[PDB]
Amino acid sequence: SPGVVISDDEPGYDLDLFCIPNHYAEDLERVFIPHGLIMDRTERLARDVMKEMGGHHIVALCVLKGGYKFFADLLDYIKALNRNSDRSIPMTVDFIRLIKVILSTLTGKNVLIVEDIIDTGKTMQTLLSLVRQYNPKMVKVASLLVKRTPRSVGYKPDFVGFEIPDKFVVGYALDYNEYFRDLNHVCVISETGKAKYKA
Amino acid sequence: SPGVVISDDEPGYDLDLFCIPNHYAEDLERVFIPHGLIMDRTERLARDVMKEMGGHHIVALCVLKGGYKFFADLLDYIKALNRNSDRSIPMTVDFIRLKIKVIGGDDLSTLTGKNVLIVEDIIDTGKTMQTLLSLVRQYNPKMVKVASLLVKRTYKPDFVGFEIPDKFVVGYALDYNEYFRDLNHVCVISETGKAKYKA
Amino acid sequence: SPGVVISDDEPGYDLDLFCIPNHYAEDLERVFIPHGLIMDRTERLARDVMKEMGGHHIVALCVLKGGYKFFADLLDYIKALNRNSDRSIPMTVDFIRLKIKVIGGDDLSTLTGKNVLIVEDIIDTGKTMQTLLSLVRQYNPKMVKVASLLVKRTYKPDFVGFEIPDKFVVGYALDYNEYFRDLNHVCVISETGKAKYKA
Amino acid sequence: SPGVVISDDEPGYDLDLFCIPNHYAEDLERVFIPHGLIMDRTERLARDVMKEMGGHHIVALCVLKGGYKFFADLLDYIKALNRNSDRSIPMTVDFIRLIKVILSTLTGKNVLIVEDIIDTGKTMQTLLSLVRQYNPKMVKVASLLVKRTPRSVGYKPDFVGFEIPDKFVVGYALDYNEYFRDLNHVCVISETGKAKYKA
Repeated sequence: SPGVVISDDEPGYDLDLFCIPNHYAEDLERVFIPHGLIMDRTERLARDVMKEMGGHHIVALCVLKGGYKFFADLLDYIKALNRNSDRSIPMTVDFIRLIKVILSTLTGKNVLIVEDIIDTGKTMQTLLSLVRQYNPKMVKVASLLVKRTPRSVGYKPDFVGFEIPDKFVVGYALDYNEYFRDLNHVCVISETGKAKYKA
Repeated sequence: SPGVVISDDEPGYDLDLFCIPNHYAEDLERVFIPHGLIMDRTERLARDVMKEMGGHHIVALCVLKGGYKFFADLLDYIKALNRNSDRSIPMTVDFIRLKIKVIGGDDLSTLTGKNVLIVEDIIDTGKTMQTLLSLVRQYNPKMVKVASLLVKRTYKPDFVGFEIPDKFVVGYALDYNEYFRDLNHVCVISETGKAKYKA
Repeated sequence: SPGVVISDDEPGYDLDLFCIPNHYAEDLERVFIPHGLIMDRTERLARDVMKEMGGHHIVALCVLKGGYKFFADLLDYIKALNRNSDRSIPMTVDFIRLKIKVIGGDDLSTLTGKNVLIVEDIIDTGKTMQTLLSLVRQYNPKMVKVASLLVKRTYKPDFVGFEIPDKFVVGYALDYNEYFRDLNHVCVISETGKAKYKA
Repeated sequence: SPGVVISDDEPGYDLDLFCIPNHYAEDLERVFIPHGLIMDRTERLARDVMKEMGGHHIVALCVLKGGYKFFADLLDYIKALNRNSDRSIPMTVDFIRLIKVILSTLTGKNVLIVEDIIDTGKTMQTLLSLVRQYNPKMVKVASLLVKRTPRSVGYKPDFVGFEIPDKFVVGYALDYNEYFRDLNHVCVISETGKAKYKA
């Protein structure tokens, strides 16, 4: 499944239909993905991940790109799930940066690469090649968002939260020059916000 | 401020009074700090941090030691407060590793003129903290403060969640050989637990 | 304000995209309003209510029809806003039943001079609402407003969560013969579901 | 089990250790039961209830005394639990007022009476007598709080959240003249608050 698909013909929810920090009132266009919807989808991703990767010890390799919300939410749901397991399930949580990756002894384990927004295919291919050099049991990729960029064909993640158009989105785990971290929803930024918070 | 102090005489809560994953029933002695209490205390820490460091650009330096929970919850509460601000205030989140040798998403040069908050789950060695602070201060931060969820008696952080006795606790953000990640409460491990999950 | 409008053409979300209790897998067609979206919308309703009725004593008259969820969530968000108020503002919560004939914790005389908010999960008959409002207004309330989570097309509430087509939905606060209470999302029941849980 | 016992020698947490609405700063003495702790305990009560009453269809008879939080939280945890059941579990939620009770066909079902704070024994005995006239499969009582009043020996609930001293507590589900509903913790009121919010 390509996840929740949001077509190019979808502008997003009018801002007055949701609760948005007052200080961002003119800095956004529409709410594209309400926070609660992100949670609901992520809860399902957690289930899909455990079903396909519960076979061996899982190592969650979270690619740090500025945010932490998606990693925390996905992992929180995963843990809540393993909480009901009849047997104690060990799990490893690592955070890396990207290219060059920053003692990876993930040998004989199921590696789950986690990203907020999937990057180019060449970057993803390179990361997959690097990880496979450690002889993991398996390697899967989960991304909250996948953008349909007009450029080359992007990577196809194993677990996808939402497939969205090529829009400049902020919020949840997508800051803009360190602004919008307090915005819980994924929203489209306005020209006003773009200028106001430009580096 | 020592934070919530838990005396050495404090036995803790009996396991039967709380919801604990069945697969850990024999691996724990009792509940020391219920998840809910951790959350409530962390929400106050958020307010204290914002009271002293709010209104300006805060850079949260989270020292990775295997857990993410405390960082996530503290940051979530901080962001919830930042939302009601009349003016949009930027905030930087950076998960770094120690050994001097800091692995961050950007040079420490960006710390100049900012309010730096170092966050940790627990501070074992005080010397390592004294060193990190010295390094940070070399870049002329506006201010530098330290927040720690726990402090084991026998460095004094600016913001402390709980001060507990020197006991072997696990849960919330203190995994044991990658076990207990699914345990939301901070509890004292049992002899059975230590041996069972020993590396 | 019609609130979030869901067109008659809107098919809804496929069941495989969300977390649904396994015992309901064959009892539903699809997810119409994800729990998270309901929460986000309700949080905005809270703000709208406080914007127009805040600052004064609000009496929330919740019309019991079998569910409590919507009342609880709306009230929780309202209370969360009331907390930041510089002055303490009292608020009364009263769960009443209709048939005229109102069963409340206190006489309607206490409604005099107060801001009355009637809350419902869904308004089936508009006449019953017109009658209730007439009764309430007889006690000279400062104002009287109505909030409803859902409005089925073919009375216009002051605060509406979602406007959906005339379909048989269950979940969140719409049980079916005491079934679906554990279903957090609002979904369309299936033919299998209707027969299986029929009274 | 008598639940979480809080002795008469316990004054409660200093207010500056937790997050309290600013407008109640001088209106309270101490935080007696942090909100998060109430949740954790209630989660366990939900488990205890299902284990002993999961045998037959359960009817939750919530005694309205002004609040709704405990009913909502207990029922939310119960539902989250029945969510993982291999078979669909039907459940009925009713709200009554008290004495005289306000079509009780709870025949052949397990009745769970729910209260925030257990009332006198004669009142509880009377309610139990009234309910048993409908020939229910069983009748159990759950109360968030039980106060050790100096008067006659109170009733002994089947499920008890916390057993507390005879202190004037407010918050969570215990309003005082409609104030403190926005206070999430159970706290001891001050003489200042008592006078300020007196009817």
